[PDB]
Amino acid sequence: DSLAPEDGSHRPAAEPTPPGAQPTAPGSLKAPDTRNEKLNSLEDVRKGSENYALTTNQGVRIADDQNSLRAGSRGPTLLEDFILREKITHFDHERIPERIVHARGSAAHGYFQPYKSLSDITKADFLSDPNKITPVFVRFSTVQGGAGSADTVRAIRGFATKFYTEEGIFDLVGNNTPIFFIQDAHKFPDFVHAVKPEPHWAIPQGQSAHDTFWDYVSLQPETLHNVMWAMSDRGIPRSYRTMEGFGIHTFRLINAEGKATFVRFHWKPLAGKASLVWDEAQKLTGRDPDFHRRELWEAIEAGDFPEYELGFQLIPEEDEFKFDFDLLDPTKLIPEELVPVQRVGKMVLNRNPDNFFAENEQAAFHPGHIVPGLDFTNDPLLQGRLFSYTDTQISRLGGPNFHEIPINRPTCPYHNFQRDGMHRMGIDTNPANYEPNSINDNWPRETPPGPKRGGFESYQERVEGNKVRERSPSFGEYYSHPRLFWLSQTPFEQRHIVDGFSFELSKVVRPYIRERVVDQLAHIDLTLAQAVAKNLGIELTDDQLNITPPPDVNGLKKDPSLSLYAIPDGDVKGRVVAILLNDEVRSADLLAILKALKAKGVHAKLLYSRMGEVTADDGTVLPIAATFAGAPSLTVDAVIVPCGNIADIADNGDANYYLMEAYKHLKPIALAGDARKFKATIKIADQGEEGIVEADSADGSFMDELLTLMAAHRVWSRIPKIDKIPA
Amino acid sequence: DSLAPEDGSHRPAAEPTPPGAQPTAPGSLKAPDTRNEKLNSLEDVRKGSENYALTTNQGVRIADDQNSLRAGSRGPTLLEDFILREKITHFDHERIPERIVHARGSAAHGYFQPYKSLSDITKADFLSDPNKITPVFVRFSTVQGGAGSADTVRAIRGFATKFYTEEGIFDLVGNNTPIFFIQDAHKFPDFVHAVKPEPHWAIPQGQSAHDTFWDYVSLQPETLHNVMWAMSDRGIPRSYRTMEGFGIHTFRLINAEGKATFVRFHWKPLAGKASLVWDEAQKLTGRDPDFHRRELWEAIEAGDFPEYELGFQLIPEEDEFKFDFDLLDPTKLIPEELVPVQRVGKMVLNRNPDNFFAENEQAAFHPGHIVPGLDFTNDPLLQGRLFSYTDTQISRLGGPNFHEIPINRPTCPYHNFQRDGMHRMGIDTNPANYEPNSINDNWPRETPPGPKRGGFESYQERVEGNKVRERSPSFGEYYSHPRLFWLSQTPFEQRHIVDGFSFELSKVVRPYIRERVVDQLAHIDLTLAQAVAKNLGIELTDDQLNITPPPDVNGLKKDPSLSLYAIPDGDVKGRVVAILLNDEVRSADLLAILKALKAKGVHAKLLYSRMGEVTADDGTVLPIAATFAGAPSLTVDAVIVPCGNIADIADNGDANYYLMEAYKHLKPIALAGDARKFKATIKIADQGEEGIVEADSADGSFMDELLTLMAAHRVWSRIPKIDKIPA
Ligand code: HEM
Ligand code: HEM
Repeated sequence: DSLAPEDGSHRPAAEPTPPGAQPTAPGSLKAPDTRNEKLNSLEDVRKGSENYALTTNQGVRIADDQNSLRAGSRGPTLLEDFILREKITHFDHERIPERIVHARGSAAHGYFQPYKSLSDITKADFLSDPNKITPVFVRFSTVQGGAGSADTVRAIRGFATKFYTEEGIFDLVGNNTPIFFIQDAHKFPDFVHAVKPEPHWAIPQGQSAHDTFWDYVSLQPETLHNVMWAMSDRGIPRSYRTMEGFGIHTFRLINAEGKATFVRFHWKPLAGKASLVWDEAQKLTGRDPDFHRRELWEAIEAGDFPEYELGFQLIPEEDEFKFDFDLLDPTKLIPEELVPVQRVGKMVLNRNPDNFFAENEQAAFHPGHIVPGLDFTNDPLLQGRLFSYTDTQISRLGGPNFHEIPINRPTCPYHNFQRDGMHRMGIDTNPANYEPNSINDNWPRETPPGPKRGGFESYQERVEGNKVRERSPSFGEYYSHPRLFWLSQTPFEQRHIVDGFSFELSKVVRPYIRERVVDQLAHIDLTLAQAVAKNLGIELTDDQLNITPPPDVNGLKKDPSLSLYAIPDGDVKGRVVAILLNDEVRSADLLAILKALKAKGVHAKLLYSRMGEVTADDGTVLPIAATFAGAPSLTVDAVIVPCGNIADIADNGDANYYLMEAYKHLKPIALAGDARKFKATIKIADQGEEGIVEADSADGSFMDELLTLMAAHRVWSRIPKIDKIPA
Repeated sequence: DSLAPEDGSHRPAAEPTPPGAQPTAPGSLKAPDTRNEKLNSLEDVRKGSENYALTTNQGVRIADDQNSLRAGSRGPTLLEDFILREKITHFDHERIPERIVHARGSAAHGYFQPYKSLSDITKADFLSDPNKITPVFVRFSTVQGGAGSADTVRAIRGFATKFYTEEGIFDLVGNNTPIFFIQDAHKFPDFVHAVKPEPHWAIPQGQSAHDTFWDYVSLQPETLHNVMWAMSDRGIPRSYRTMEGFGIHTFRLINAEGKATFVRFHWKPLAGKASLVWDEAQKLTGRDPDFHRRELWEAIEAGDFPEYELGFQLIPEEDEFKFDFDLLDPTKLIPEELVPVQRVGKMVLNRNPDNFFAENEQAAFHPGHIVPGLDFTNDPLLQGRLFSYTDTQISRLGGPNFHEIPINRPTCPYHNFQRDGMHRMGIDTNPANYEPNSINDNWPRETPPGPKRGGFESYQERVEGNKVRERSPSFGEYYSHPRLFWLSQTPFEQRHIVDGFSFELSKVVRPYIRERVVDQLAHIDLTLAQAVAKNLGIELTDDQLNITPPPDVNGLKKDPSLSLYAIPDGDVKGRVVAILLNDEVRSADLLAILKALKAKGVHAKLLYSRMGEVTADDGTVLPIAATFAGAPSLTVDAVIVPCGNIADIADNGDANYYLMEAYKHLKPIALAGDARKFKATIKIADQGEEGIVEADSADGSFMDELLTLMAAHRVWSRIPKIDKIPA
């Protein structure tokens, strides 16, 4: 019609902009100049809209898209309206089956680059040269919930990366914890069914806080290690950018000389590790179920590209049996204290998709999609995975041609004798559809293995034993890893774990299941067990109190790399601050606050009791981002309150409650001049308290003190103080 | 191994039990004796489990379900493991496409029966005899969210009823507001795209509080009427039990003489009308996303069967053109003050399904599934709905044999000449698959229309007009119904409509969209318009302040049946109270509480700061349902604090906050003896305040106050008092 505003305000700028500054938009409109090979190769399917006639799928233009065709303007709809029928028909068939697991996820385009050639240890083309850039598509996710469940639930997160190499797609389909729950793939449906919503009533969505999960866990002690990790703050990450990623399984690197090295893949978050606290995460699933998704998208639109360092734990073939645990057991981790992570490369995510359904929804990642230079191992969990991803995608994606769906296509050439199938796009001209053939001179042809561009040959591992359905006795050890994890945690981390098991176990209706988990915890650590028992009104028996603790892991009593916070890796860029306005802000405070934040790449959100504008003491007009209720403290990392007419919000329940929720969830809080009248709301001494920045104005050290607090993430020392506080 | 507790406490008692008294279960195990003809007919596919051997789907017994088959215990998985491949295959193919709209839904079985024969106005066999029961299957849903989205979001609610009649399936597919947002089916996809997650980033889930929704609404004022209902407390019902249901369109009733009568369908909730408040509801999507689901399932397990009265608005054919709105326009309601709802029958939902997926997820409802005695009209929304339910179902349910899926099958005879199709169950023995045929003597045969048991014949409506794509000029009025709704609401209802609009519009990033919506509100009612503008920081212009209000609706200045609360309809049975224990409960207080609660059918949930048990003063051991934080005030209708050792909880942060939250959400609170010391936490009154029950002990009087309050649902008079509270 010509419905946009004449000021062109309906359209976000094609330049990096801070979160909330502009309406968010499709990747290619938001950042047209951010390219990569894969992004360029999708131009054949991108479709514009501006200046084009509205049409049917057959290209016939539509005159009236507001009405069905009827016999009289008040008459019956006619079957002949083919415009209405194609339109409703496409609408009626929009949905596809969501992923069996990892239905909820958020994705983005990016690129990867190795620091140096790894040719000595792997002939994988994407790792052979530091100037070799490989496009990537990454999808982060939760395990249990459907596609419409919440982001900040407690859960293990999925971390899958599609590498569009020159010698094939390589998918690294990992999680954000270094182990999995089960050992053998045959039990996946059992474990997954136990964690998913119970079969009679489909409750609860996106949560393990229910009977079947803990029932399973309590009868399968192999699960404890990963359960420890999910029960910790690892299970509620601050963002997909602030968690670690792992392949979990031991795989093989094969070099040109044919030598196999055992490898465990890792991703290190260059923004560091940071997690929410439980009450915040649970509230955030309600106030904004799309928090991670939104944050990922906005970090990319703001230029805060999520960056990760690919790392490798490398173990020589000769050291296979040198640990107390089996290298092929997925419920066991390789302590970095024993086997360090070697820095391999950097992955940068710098552009959102155009259409979520087309790119994110249909992305198909598979762990068996490896390339020459990599190989598998006999890890029994991995072994079954190679069966499952290929299988599930014939029904999710409607057929065997899911590789022709734009996001999934190789950027490298692909030729073979495979034909037909639903949705076939490629029109093969080869006179032959079989080999060996003479009619096309046998093309395309097999290709011998070699140092570069050769065919895929599996490493000749010796295989020996009888056909058996048997767990390896080396896998029958379930408690030392959980114990190692436990002892590597800070005290406040240990308390949060205790609190996760406690909350969780309290949602289990059948008491005996709770007791059974407590007994299992007593096999790991008595202090953990007791603390959780106590929260559940359970007493340990004299026998539980004497269970002998599991042995150290290869002599290790703790590995600080297992903690989120024991070793400071804080990084403020991309974090966000809430600024609580009033109707006459000391503009001097605001300029100081704002400039200091921007200097460190920390965003702000101007908040108030209504939308619109307020005018500072000097006449500066301040645009309001959202209300105290509309953009709660759960969505920010810190809260700053500038002086002015504090009496304007001093008695505002929402303004006060904002501070209480923020204080409760250990976020740094800064009160300027009269804003200190809010000290009484959170019971802050006259003298002060670590974690609360206060001054007569937002000058001098005020923002630096506040920014040092943001660097340590949360004010852990405040925990005991929050114990009470009614919020 | 891994067996049941010795004490049989793993399995629920098969009798009515209050919410949380026992683990919930499949309905046929929870209520084996609850039967109806449809329930019974599902018996061919019910599958037990106890005492049976674990097998593949081919019936082969499985010996070891813990392991894959491998060449040695540390070896690779073999391809010949068929047990493992069927098991994982089934698992990989579990998911089917969710419903395009209404993916989130909760269902149950029950029965329907007319109060009296309606044979004078319809020949429909299910309404012809008061002692003729019709088995039903009902599903309640939200519109926008995915199948894993949250229940208590702001949304219209779907209310679909599947009637298994002796003359065919009749599905009455309605919503909880008497109108829909749009006029013509052609605009369905446009509207549902505008409300669903935005296409580039697939945000936000289950919410209309985003730019596309308000943009669409601002450009199409026909939506305003249903938008009014959505922003009022009708958009957040307290349960599926406490909402109304409506078929929206005008359909027809055809009697045996052939007289057509215009009919609008209604359901009256016999538990009364009641809704949450926004903050409660939004917070509840985080604390318990499956709250309506759970509540329905528990009410049914408890014997608090959801009951609805089917009612009819009847308009003689000669009154078609007598209102000042077109009867065929679905953005218009028929005010009860003009055409009264006639009581027709009662529907009781008395049993949950066995398997959610099989029964709820595959259920297929269609507004075109009518039977003889009913018929359509030219409503242009309805007309397009006839095309779509049928079409979507072929992909959603994988083929044209969706009527053979157990929950969807008719209980009456079905015989025709349609053959084949994917997953065909029915093995047809008829020699003929066409008619007319001589080889089977033309069976099955056509049956003439007639008063009872006759074939379907459409009412012979006269059709006169040109083939046009045109909106009837009479559907061109968009403001007087919205105003009628506005003016018929209580003051606190009006405020909640204002706040809903203010909250939602504050989440619209592009400010001109806010503005255009406010301008549309100014066409409806200037008081309303200014209340929203004020909250958005917007100033109406002179022009806007001079928009003439729309006319009354046939002289109606207000209609009290449009409001949830003007006419009191309180019913406390099936509600639930939180009882905050301390560690030395005064058993006499508790005794009295429970007794009074029991006499009115109100359930209790005993809460404490830890799980397990507390012992009252007389040695009674009180098992704890959940902790203060574990089951927040959001989940209960009122709070009772008995005396005893109040010092145990007086300083508990979660206990104080429990009360503050409940207070803020206008729920009745009862404090006894030393519990009255919590009056300071909810910082108000000392002589007391309407809505806070208090006494030296919980007596008969004390409980009568509380039950009276609960019978009014919320403490509306406390509204002015909650916005200073920091909660
Ligand atoms: C170390 C253990 C595992 C890890 C780290 C893992 C990781 C993941 C991730 C990250 C995704 C989501 C991919 C996306 O974003 O599209 C996924 C999906 C999936 N996983 Fe795994 N998984 C593991 C074990 C298994 C096992 C044992 C099986 C079954 C044998 C399995 C079957 C599946 C299937 C069927 C999907 C859906 C994939 C699709 O539809 O494309 N996973 N897994
Ligand atoms: C007054 C207007 C409408 C009402 C009251 C309404 C109501 C409903 C309800 C309650 C459901 C959920 C059924 C269930 O629980 O399985 C549903 C589903 C659906 N609706 Fe409507 N709807 C309306 C308008 C429309 C229109 C105009 C269309 C398309 C022209 C449409 C297309 C659909 C589809 C495709 C489904 C999914 C059914 C399935 O997958 O089985 N609806 N509708």
